[PDB]
Amino acid sequence: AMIRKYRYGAPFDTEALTEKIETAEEAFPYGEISQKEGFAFTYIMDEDDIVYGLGESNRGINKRGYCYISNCTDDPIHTEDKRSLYGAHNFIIVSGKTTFGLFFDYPSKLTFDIGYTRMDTLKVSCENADLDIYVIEGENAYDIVKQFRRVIGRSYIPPKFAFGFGQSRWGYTTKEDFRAVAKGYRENHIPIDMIYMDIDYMQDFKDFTVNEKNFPDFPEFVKEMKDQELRLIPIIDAGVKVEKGYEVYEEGVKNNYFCKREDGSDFVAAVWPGDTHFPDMLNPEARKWFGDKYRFLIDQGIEGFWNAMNEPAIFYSSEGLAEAKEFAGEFAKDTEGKIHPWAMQAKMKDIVNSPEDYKRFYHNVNGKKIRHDKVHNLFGYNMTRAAGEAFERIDPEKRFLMFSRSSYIGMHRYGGIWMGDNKSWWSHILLNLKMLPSLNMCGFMYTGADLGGFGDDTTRDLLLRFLALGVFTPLMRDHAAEGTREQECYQFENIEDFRSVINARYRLVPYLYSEYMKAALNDDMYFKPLGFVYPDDKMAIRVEDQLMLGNEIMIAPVYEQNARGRYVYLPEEMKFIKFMPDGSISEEVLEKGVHYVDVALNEVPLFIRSGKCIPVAEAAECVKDIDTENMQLIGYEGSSYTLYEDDGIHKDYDKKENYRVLTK
Amino acid sequence: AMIRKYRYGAPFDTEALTEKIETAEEAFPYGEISQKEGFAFTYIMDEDDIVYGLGESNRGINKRGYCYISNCTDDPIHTEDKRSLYGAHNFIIVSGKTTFGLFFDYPSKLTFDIGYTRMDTLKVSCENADLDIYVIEGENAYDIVKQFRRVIGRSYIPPKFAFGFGQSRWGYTTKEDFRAVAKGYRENHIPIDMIYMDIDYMQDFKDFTVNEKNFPDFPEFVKEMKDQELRLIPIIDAGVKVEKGYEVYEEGVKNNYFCKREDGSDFVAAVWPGDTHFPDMLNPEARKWFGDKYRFLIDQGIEGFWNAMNEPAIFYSSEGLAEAKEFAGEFAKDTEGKIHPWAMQAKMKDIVNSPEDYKRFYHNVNGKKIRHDKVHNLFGYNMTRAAGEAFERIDPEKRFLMFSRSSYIGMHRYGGIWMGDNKSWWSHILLNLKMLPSLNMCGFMYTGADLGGFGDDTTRDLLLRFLALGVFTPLMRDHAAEGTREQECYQFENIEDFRSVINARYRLVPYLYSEYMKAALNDDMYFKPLGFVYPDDKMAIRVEDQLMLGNEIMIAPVYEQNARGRYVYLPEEMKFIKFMPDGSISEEVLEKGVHYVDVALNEVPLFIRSGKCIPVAEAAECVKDIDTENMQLIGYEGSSYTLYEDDGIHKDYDKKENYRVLTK
Ligand SMILES: OC[C@H]1O[C@H](OC[C@H]2O[C@@H](O)[C@H](O)[C@@H](O)[C@@H]2O)[C@H](O)[C@@H](O)[C@@H]1O
Ligand SMILES: OC[C@H]1O[C@@H](O)[C@H](O)[C@@H](O)[C@@H]1O
Repeated sequence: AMIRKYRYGAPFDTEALTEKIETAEEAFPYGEISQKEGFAFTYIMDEDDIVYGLGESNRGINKRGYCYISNCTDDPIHTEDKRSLYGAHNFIIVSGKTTFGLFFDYPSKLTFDIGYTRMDTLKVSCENADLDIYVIEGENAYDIVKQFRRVIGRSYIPPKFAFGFGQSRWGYTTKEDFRAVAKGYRENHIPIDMIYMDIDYMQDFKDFTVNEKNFPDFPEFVKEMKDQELRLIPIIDAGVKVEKGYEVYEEGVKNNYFCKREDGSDFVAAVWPGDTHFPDMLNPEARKWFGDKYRFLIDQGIEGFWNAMNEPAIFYSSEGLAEAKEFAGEFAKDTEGKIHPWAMQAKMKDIVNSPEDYKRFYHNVNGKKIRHDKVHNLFGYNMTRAAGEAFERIDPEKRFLMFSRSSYIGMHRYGGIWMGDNKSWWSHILLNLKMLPSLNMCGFMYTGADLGGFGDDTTRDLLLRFLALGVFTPLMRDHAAEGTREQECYQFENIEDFRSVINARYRLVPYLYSEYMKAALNDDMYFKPLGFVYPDDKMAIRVEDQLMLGNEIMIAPVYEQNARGRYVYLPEEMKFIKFMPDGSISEEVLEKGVHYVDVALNEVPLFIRSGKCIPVAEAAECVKDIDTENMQLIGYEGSSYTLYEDDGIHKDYDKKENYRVLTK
Repeated sequence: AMIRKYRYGAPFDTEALTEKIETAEEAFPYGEISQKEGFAFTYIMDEDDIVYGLGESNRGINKRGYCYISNCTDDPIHTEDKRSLYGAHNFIIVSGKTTFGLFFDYPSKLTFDIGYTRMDTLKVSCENADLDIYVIEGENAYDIVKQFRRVIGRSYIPPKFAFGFGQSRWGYTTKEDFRAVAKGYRENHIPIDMIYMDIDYMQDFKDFTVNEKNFPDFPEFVKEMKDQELRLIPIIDAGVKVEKGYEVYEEGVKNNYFCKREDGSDFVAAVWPGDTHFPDMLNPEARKWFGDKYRFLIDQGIEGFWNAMNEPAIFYSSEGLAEAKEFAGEFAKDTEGKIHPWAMQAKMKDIVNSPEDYKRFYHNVNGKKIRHDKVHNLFGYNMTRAAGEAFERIDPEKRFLMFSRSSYIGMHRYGGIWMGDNKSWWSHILLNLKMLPSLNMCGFMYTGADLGGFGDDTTRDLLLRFLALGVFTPLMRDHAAEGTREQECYQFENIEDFRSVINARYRLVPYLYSEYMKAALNDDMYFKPLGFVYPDDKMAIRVEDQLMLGNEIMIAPVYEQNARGRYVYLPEEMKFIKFMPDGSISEEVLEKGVHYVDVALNEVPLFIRSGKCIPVAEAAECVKDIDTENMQLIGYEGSSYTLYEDDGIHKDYDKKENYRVLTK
């Protein structure tokens, strides 16, 4: 009654929903459907409508006034013009006088023209009319989001250590590199739980190998780190290296587990190893084979992983390379100025992540071949699903850390996502903030961005402000590209400021983890737009640089360089709280309305809502050492908080022993 | 006395200053000077210091927290990481407990590490200790800037028609193209005074020609437009096409007016026309010759010009093309994967605006040969100088519209600048805003940005917001790149809103013109940071998204997509004014403090200071038709305003009849 499914043509089964909804019979209940030019849904919005959703996509929380195309794309330059990033999250809510949610279950290129062409017109369109459209009804947008969260299945739940702080760099290669990271944090008493291992840890970029010269006793080294409460989190990519003798490659060939050209040859895509093949993520037996290979790492002590390049990213194909070389030969011989350097330049760019390559290979789904572009947005999803389903077979009682770059709705059951290759730009703090609630609407709660900025060179103050937002995001990882200025906390003067900010994270871990688990187990949102909590406050509904967290707090990060504070709007009385660098917590009651608040570079702010409180632990240097027996309670007198707490390792969620009421 | 000059080595004479300052012989008064590896000035800032200046450079009004390299560079992607744009404006003010200004008079690559390396450290460095450093003392930053304005000479002053609205696009080619722009504005009663003619109006991109097929009788087409109060503003580029029979080329070759390679041959750089030569802008005889060629256009009724590619931009040189072809040949025949596509791609990138090419040509300076890289930052400056000096020769009493892309301090006397190739990004509204006061500090008052965003695709709301900031910038011009979504005001629905917004411009022209003229004639600022007007207010000094204009008003544009208002800080009581879509003017007294103000898309807001007022004309569709006889005064009863007005055409600036005192 509250969700209806409208079927068009013969849709590929994405497995996004875990609940079966019957196909509806009536006319489509909103706007107009046309099949003249492929498929197009057209809706005239009211002037005051706000459009929420789209998970990981560009720009802001209110999606009105631009174009967004669902088409998982490896693009490391997240500027305002960009229409497609890594995630295809096809859920939107029109919120206004007439309110409703739509989920377009369609696995290929889907274009949301949300007031781009004409301010009052929403147009969603695709090439083929083979899809299911879920219409979700409800009193308000938050109600609709919650009904959607129910039908898509419970969100991935990480192990508790994954609520600590993590440090990654594309470049850590040797034991010395990793030991220097360990020392730089530990000797400076800066809290940390995780060090990420990027591609250089493998033998020549081969999946499910480790470099034999650098790590001849990898299990010893994993334990060396683990004994210090540092969990190594290695990367796995989609491309399996073409190499004679390499068992992952031999088996994929012999057993037909790779994506193939139409003629049945194994399709070649160059990535880090050079020539690779792509496991056929849409073939259940190839999925199981690939997933089971994680055993190689789990058996050495590894308790978490991350996946990149799973769009799948393609540096070039063999076809593209040959074309590019042919064109280069012509340009080289050109003595008549007919081939301009810009055309040579365009061809070199065109061979990367080419739409032509995405039509050159196929998925074998139970004997039936489907051209990749027709199901492009399912690849990363199904790669992460291969890993999650494997973890269940390998150790069903245990939570593993898992997150991915590319994703589609349904993947949120098996892994988190990080926001991909961002930049050391102040505008990317705000971008990180704004994606959060949208990711929550689509079931992806375990999420975060590369703190300090992945690409380009950070500054001390930019990294501090990034970190102060990261305090609140379930994934809190400082990560960086090769060639960039080093951005570990210990690379800067006055390291005490970094200690202070990260201490605030650890002091809030019990609260944050508790809210995560409550949200996940109840199909609810960890971050929410203000309008979800204050539906009747016309000013609240349009705030976009603050977020509600749980039912107790609101966050409002500073994202302007040189700012000593920022403006906020409080839709009710709250206590303005800051974690101070001397270890103390300042508190000030602020009334409903507009305020300017002072927030220094080494201070972490939040607001506790009227009639609420939160527990705050003493600072500890790893998750395991956090003392949750004797936590102080901050907020309003006479209020109470329900703390969710478990062993953070296993899957025993239902128990009454997991909850205790704390009373201020 | 409050300015001293410190000379190192044998500086090249840039002519930035018009006032002579004696060489100081005492100790350098601030920080430390090193000559150990080229030149470095190093200063330890107090934690509260603000650093102003740097004219057109990246990021914010307070320059602390990043690295700025003065190195005029053709880069059309103005993202936060960029260290060099088009402008080389070597003037900064340290403002705090200790306050002083520095102008670094040096014509080559100059690095300002302003808290990038260490937050507390300002370091300014260059490869050769051959420069003058001017140290300016004063009570505060505003006083230091006025002293600098005096010594660099009076800023360029435009004709009054240049305070209308202007429209341009890379693509307008034929007479019908221009007629349709004219028709699109005039038939919808949208005020306009100027249409810009980009490179397609030339015959095959040849400077100082006109496409004689499309314009058989150009003077009559100029008149056709002028009778409608529409003045065509044609572009001229740095590169003169290599073509036998083309007079400009033949004259430059014959008389050795082009920049030469080391062997004496005329240096070849490819730009729009394919092969070109650059006029030797540092050679006085070459400057006079090139500047004299503007006669070709003036004689046909043209009253204004713009200059681009004056860095000078180089798509490739003959040397660089040959290197890239040789590389391409190697790539093409590579079978063993030794030459990666990304290397090929990097070579093609490397040949554009190449540091190597800037070392391949020379200027003939009064007989002395100087390698171009040594004086790189003077080229665009001298090209605009050439136009300006020729105008004074052609008609000394007439003001011409003139602005350029690249510049160096000194150029501000001969023309304005526009802010180059920006983007249809919301963040570029704020970038347009922030650059303004900094440009004023450096003498560049006639400035503005491409309204709506030059590159990428705009949206209706973004254009309206850019325009509402355009209302206040001396250059108010909607301009777009080829291939972009069309962004003339008539391309959008509900064009009344576009009328309303531009109407506000024309209603304020008498005031804005008045303030520009008073400022220009007195070596003062048109736009000021709040800290210049309210130096004792610790809140005001840190505001960057509001500016003071003149002595009467404050501006505070909306720059967030979907926003229906914004936060503002008023350092004193002001009247919050809005030009309303129906032609009325709303008025609200707001006290000193933090406020949220509602500004709809089709409303243009401003604030009138306590005890001040401004004259407001009735709306008119061109500058010539504005009725200034009995303008309405808006603001505080009992205040007065001094109105400057002249004929707008000539240079009769020192008349007492020019000033009229208006009392509310
Ligand atoms: O494993 C290294 C790196 O991979 C991913 O980012 C890789 C990219 O590098 C670029 O320079 C390229 O321009 C992008 O298009 C790439 O995908 C991953 O996102 C990152 O976290 C890893 O460190
Ligand atoms: O203004 C012309 C501009 O066009 C853009 O397409 C180029 O990439 C810039 O480098 C160039 O100067």
